[PDB]
Amino acid sequence: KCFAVRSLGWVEMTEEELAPGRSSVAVNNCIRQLSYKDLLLQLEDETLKLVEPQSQALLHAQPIISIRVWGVGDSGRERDFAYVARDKLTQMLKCHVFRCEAPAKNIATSLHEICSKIMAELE
Repeated sequence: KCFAVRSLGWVEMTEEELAPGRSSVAVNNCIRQLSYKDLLLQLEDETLKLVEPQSQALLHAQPIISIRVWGVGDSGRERDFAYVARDKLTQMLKCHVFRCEAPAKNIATSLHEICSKIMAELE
């Protein structure tokens, strides 16, 4: 539900890159590119929040359902998490990359829970 992470930046993606089974590779190239701000990445309300630790200030808010894909990096890259979303203002597909304190698969797992509980709950 709430993870300590470090923002590494982002890389622009083409919509072609998101095509199925080209995306997994692609996200991986992105983590590779960006991985060799200290924030909290929260999961709450079908929304992925980036929050500033001392202030509790909402820095960014990404609706889970418009996340295009996510990923966890390899070996000794168990801690790299990425996700892809189209920017609200400027309209470009961005892939953001984060290095987390705990292993990055916990993030991926929770996004699956939140996702499932929505497909299911949509009857």
